[PDB]
Amino acid sequence: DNKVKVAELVAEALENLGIQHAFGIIGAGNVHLFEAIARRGYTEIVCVHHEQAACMAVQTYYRTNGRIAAALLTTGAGSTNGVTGVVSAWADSIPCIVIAGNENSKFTFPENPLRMWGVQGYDSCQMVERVSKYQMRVTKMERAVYELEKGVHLALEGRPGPTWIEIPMDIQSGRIDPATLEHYVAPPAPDYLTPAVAAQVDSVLAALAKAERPVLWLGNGIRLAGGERLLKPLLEKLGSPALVSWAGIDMLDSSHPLVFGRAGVYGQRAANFILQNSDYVLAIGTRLAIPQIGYDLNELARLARIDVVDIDGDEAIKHAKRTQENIVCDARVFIEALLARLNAADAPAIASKADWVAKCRAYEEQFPWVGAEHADPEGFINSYRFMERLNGFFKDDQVVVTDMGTALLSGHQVLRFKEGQRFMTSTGLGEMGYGLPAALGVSFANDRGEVMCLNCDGGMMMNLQELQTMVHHNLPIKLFIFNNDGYLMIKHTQKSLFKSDYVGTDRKSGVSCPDFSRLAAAFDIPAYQIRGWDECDATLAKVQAHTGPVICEVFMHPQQLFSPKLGVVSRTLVSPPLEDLSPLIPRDVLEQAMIGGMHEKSKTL
Amino acid sequence: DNKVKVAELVAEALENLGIQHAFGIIGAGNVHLFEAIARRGYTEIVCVHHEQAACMAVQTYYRTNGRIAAALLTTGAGSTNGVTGVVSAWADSIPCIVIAGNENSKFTFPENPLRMWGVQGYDSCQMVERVSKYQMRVTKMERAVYELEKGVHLALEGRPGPTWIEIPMDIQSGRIDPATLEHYVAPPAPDYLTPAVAAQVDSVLAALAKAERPVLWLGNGIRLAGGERLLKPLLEKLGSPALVSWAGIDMLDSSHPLVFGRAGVYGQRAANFILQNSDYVLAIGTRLAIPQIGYDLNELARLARIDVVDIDGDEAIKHAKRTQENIVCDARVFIEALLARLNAADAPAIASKADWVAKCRAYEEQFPWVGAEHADPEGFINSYRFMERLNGFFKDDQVVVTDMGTALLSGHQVLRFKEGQRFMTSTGLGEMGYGLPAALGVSFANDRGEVMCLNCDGGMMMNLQELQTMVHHNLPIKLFIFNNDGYLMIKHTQKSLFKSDYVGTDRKSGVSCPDFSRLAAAFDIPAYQIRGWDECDATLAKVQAHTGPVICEVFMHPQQLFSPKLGVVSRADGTLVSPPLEDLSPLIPRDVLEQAMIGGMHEKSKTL
Ligand SMILES: Cc1cc2nc3c(=O)[nH]c(=O)nc-3n(C[C@H](O)[C@H](O)[C@H](O)COP(=O)(O)OP(=O)(O)OC[C@H]3O[C@@H](n4cnc5c(N)ncnc54)[C@H](O)[C@@H]3O)c2cc1C
Ligand SMILES: Cc1cc2nc3c(=O)[nH]c(=O)nc-3n(C[C@H](O)[C@H](O)[C@H](O)COP(=O)(O)OP(=O)(O)OC[C@H]3O[C@@H](n4cnc5c(N)ncnc54)[C@H](O)[C@@H]3O)c2cc1C
Ligand SMILES: Cc1ncc(C[n+]2c([C@@](C)(O)C(=O)O)sc(CCOP(=O)(O)OP(=O)(O)O)c2C)c(N)n1
Ligand SMILES: Cc1ncc(C[n+]2c([C@@](C)(O)C(=O)O)sc(CCOP(=O)(O)OP(=O)(O)O)c2C)c(N)n1
Ligand SMILES: [Mg+2]
Ligand SMILES: [Mg+2]
Repeated sequence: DNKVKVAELVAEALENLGIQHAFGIIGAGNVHLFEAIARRGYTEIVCVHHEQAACMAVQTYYRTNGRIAAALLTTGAGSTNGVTGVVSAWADSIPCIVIAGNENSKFTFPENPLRMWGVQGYDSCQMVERVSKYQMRVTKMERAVYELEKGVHLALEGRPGPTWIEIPMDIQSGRIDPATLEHYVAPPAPDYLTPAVAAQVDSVLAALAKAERPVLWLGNGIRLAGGERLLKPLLEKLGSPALVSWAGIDMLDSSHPLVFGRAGVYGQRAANFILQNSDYVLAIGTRLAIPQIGYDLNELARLARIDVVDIDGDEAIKHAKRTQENIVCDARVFIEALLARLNAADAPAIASKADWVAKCRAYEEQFPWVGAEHADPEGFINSYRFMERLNGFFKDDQVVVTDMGTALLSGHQVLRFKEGQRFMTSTGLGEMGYGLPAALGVSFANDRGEVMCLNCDGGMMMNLQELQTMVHHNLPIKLFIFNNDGYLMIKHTQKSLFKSDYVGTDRKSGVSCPDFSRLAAAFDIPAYQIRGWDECDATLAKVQAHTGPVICEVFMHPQQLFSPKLGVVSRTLVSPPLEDLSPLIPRDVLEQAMIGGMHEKSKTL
Repeated sequence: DNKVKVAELVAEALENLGIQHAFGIIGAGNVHLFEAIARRGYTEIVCVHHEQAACMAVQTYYRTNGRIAAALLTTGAGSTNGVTGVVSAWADSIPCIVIAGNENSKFTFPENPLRMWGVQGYDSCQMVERVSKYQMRVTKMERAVYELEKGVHLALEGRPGPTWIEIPMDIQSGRIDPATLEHYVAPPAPDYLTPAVAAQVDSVLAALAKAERPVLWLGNGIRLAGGERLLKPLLEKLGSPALVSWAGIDMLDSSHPLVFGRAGVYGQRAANFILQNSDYVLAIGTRLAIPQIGYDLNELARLARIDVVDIDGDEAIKHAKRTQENIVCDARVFIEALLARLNAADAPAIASKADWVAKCRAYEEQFPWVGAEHADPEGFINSYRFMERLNGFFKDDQVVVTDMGTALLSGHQVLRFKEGQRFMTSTGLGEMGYGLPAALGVSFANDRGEVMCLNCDGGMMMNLQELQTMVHHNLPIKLFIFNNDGYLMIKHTQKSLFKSDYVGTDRKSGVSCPDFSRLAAAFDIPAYQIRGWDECDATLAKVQAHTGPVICEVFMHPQQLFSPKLGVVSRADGTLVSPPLEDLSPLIPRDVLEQAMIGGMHEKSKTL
């Protein structure tokens, strides 16, 4: 008998695909796959306590060293519990593969008239049909490996994202002759550099050469394309300033002479003035999302031509009313072509941007990222200043992941990163409870390495249960929890709208959180507190020195403002242009800051 | 100048619909609805810490007192987080309504070529298309209330289920002349009792009058139809023994002289023998799911005719190869129709079933629910024996919810209930982490009332965050946690399949759980531990006496068997036989099985 169990061929296929880690929860629907994978000993199965955490962990796992991980979900609630993680990978263009079990294949077909399949199954492929790149239900044993190979390829192809492969129970346990396995062969990669795309590169170079105040907007699509190592030669060979999106912060040293921060709705004052006063904007590998460009294209860089580079055609033209050259090309290939034309013997002459570069620096001097607006309040540490202090304790290869809330905003508006350091979170979907699972994925991607997790009192609750996963594997995760009596981010929203008592956002309005230090002791986790500046530096040094997991509660003002921020101002109400962040600077100052004078909307504020 | 905010109209609608509780989490996508509901003060918003818990709590909220609740979710992950709750209410035919916000309506159209809508939005309606009864996105302000009234009616009509109404932000904050508000008029309620169905009731009454060994199988569909009070007079009038489905345990007093327990793959030995030796089976409001009838229809009640009553046409005929009368009718309407024909003048004479009833009681004397197979394993408390002991501490108005695992299996195989007591869980989907959200639903339904939650160390983790919601509202939830070093249910599964070391099921194999008494202290929750019989009664009396939340860890053997269980029997050379439904493991001696089966035992059981 030359037949082999399908589950064992699946485990073999995982090793040949380089998948060394799998996150998930066991159940009757995937018990065969757990056994075959565990007995083969190549892929380590990380058991979590909510499938949601499994489909989030696989994202930051890949982002760390570029190796895809698998989420291993069982029938029914095992598959539904993973859907949030699938969407956040879909929204952030992060490749991963879900392997979901299900009832016996005799029940699994859409035409089944009953509400549910078999005992507790459903059509998991239909549920993620609009939030994944590919879904398939293996119905023939001989195709199980075919679909896993295809599932992985489509996840990494083009615009990356999650794929969903469902293998019914009886397909896992069947037996076939290994020579009857079908294998998927990937088609040749597309050659983006066509004559058309070449003429677009030539147009960009022309504009770059002539532009007096250029600004490059660089995004995580460059890293997904594997070209972030070309950014230093490119910036210095152009001499042009550069902004980085929140997702692409770690692609360049925040202290590089030509990198001037991050702009947007929660941008940095210095970075917004840089973008809004430019005469040419080249977006590479950045989605130009609403939090990046505001709420009106006619107010975005009103003196500048805007070109875009993006591997997704639909994302590349979504601003075609405002943009000029919409380049559908891989970010790396595009940067190589642009460098190839800069290094050519017949390269055009690049006019000097020295005055512009000098004006950008002046912007950063007039508007420091942590400024007078961030003063401490009434017996509390200002979360922005704490981030500046905490920044001084990063290790040379530090990795930081954040949840939403204070950690997300204070983090991305302040923290600086060097080469070798990483910054990760989920911004496409922006879901609470992404922090802890994000740390798991990084830690396992670096052989149970260290990860700093900037979290919040609210977001900690969504996936609280993953503290047990953390202690179980003794993961060196340094977990900072910003306590502020509930949903501080929503507090500011409902106050701006209604200017009345809080509703469902603090302890008095129905939302409370536990004492996370008492909780840490229950999990055998060493806990600390930071309430003032006296014990700060000594506390930070001890947290960073621990070998295992640590919790460190950071208490802030229950109503601290998030600023700078592009908010609505009451003149009637007005939505100011991108440059006029709140709290509002004096008009005469803004007038001098704007090359062509302030926007009509600002004059009356 | 004479316009009202749409959100304020929605808040007004919820009061007119009698929705007094709404579970959810706030966010940009539904901040206007939170405001408007709270200002009006009619509907209490309960804030949970994972949207999944809001979509589970609305379920057991309804089943308690028959009042629907809302789930209030927000854009993006606020909606995706609730899907699991939607699917369990879909699988258990439990009504409820989800009101989910979303990005501005100019982004929310399926033709949008981008991966996501606006900032963080998606088509929340498409994602639940196949696991909910109705989904609609409100795109005109004037129909916002129309779709809520429609959603609540569709959730409650026919076979109840969840409905999903999505309202973009800008629709919530919009303002309209209230005169322009459209309202939903429900179509006329169907008349199930047509001449064709009336003829099927006659056929059933003919079979019941003639049958010598009849068995009624009563399910939660009866409760959902509002006809549970008709059961006691029906069984007594017919003199027919009756079984109850796991979900419908609390419809009849378990000690009623004609109620003989629960059958299935995890059924009681006596219940299975009663089912498999009958000559007529009348199933009313029960789905006859795989865990109830086994894996072969041809092996189910091999001496009986089987009739089925169910309001879902698709469920009523799914066993049509084997069943005879497939009656598509509301359960209460059917029972009322059968009671009218029973009490009529021309009602046929009901042949005596006294001998069958006696044989049903001999079965229960021969096979008690807690028997020798439930012996304490080597210095531990057997969960089945703990459930029997725990049963005697139930209050008169006790409500018991369970999670999966030991709480589910040992609870539904041992626990007995009387009128006034309720038993709830999620059996359709069978998701871990249902216990705590369930106890919230019941507690708020009964105005912060007391609830006993039978939970497990593994299942406690899926929604551990809801211990905070329990403390924040001082809900008198009595939380029992069965500790057994991980996923005991799965240990048996992989052991029967692979007969090797555990994988992903206990601490040694990658799955551990915290000390829940030490967490309890962290949440300011009193906690007890029951490791042996010696201190057991004194603890249980303490737990029941508490006025606020309490935790009690119950320690069992990390490899205790779950029995009786219809399970596979394996052989040395790789052979395995799936025995018939009556032949539950651990297998009883063949000579005793032969005498218990009327036509002798099944061929499969002879060589076992
Ligand atoms: C409350 C909030 C506030 C925010 N504020 C800001 C802010 O002030 N400033 C800011 O910059 N961001 C901000 N963000 C984040 C921002 O809105 C986006 O979520 C994202 O982080 C922008 O960075 P990105 O374009 O690199 O990421 P992504 O949105 O993931 O962009 C990746 C893009 O690259 C493309 N791509 C993928 N692979 C390739 C490839 N191989 N070749 C070429 N292109 C490829 C993708 O198609 C996509 O268009 C905020 C988010 C939130 C939730
Ligand atoms: C591991 C496991 C083991 C189990 N073991 C057993 C076991 O041994 N024995 C057992 O009995 N159960 C068992 N169950 C539960 C069983 O499989 C079902 O999930 C269910 O609990 C059986 O009860 P029910 O048919 O009343 O519930 P449901 O499945 O909810 O049945 C409701 C039915 O009534 C219909 N209905 C709804 N409203 C109306 C109305 N107004 N009028 C008429 N009909 C209506 C519905 O369409 C549906 O068909 C087990 C579950 C699990 C997860
Ligand atoms: C799962 C889930 N539920 C709700 C939300 C909505 N939501 C937010 C956003 C970013 O999505 C938003 O509305 O802008 S922000 C937010 C509050 C976060 O509170 P935390 O205590 O975690 O952080 P702080 O705001 O720093 O106190 C919530 C509930 C969300 N993002 N994810
Ligand atoms: C969310 C989720 N994830 C996985 C499962 C699978 N699953 C079960 C079933 C019932 O679905 C099954 O497969 O039969 S049972 C089960 C183990 C539950 O372990 P617990 O420690 O809670 O209970 P005991 O088994 O009594 O120890 C798991 C993981 C599940 N039910 N729900
Ligand atoms: Mg908070
Ligand atoms: Mg367990």
